[PDB]
Amino acid sequence: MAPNTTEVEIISEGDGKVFPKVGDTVTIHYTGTLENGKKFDSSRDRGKPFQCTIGVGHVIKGWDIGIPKLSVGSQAKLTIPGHEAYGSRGFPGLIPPDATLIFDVELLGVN
Amino acid sequence: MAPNTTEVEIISEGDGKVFPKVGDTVTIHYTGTLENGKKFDSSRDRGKPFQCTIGVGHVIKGWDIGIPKLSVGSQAKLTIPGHEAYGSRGFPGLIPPDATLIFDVELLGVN
Repeated sequence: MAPNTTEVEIISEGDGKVFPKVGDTVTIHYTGTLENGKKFDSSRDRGKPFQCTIGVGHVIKGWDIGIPKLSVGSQAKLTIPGHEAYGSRGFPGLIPPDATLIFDVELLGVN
Repeated sequence: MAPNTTEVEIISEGDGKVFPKVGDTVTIHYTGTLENGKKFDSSRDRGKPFQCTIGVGHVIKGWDIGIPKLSVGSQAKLTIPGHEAYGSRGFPGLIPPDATLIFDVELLGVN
């Protein structure tokens, strides 16, 4: 029983003032795991926040949905169902078909 | 200058008799690299052929295009442009946006 759509749970509150909007560059730290807790990717392990354009389909749909809910400084958990992640394709070797993904994300900057 | 669409180059010929069709299960070995030769995934490293349904969007588009050209026993190189692979999303940590992917594939079985 995956979610119907991406769930956002803010763990630690950010500044409450600066939120991403469509087309912004976000600088974020993330760790992504499967429902069984197996990690498949983490910017924290690379020692370097990830940077991407939000809201324009340059990241998985669940990120486009959830990351704009965060203010800068927020830490949140995103629970993303398969159809807003990698779907039936998954990612061979790492992510099974139709996998719900769990992302622990920290928003460090908006441009 | 990526290809306009997926290129297939058969390196070693298969049996010339058994080809995948839409909806079949293919059992394949693959190694996938970026244009710079950096490997990002390989079933050969897992010691176990990959199995998937072909022609129904359960794998990247370039595989749906190219794998049905192979007969069982064939070894081929697929050169897949970004828009038939992971597109501008890529796969964070492994595959950059708009990346052309190179797959060395061996078709071991069709069901």
